[PDB]
Amino acid sequence: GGAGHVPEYFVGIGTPISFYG
Repeated sequence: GGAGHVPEYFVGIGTPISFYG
């Protein structure tokens, strides 16, 4: 739910388009 180093949500192809911190 943001941007950083730790990924938040991943899409179908296990690709994260959001991070946390």
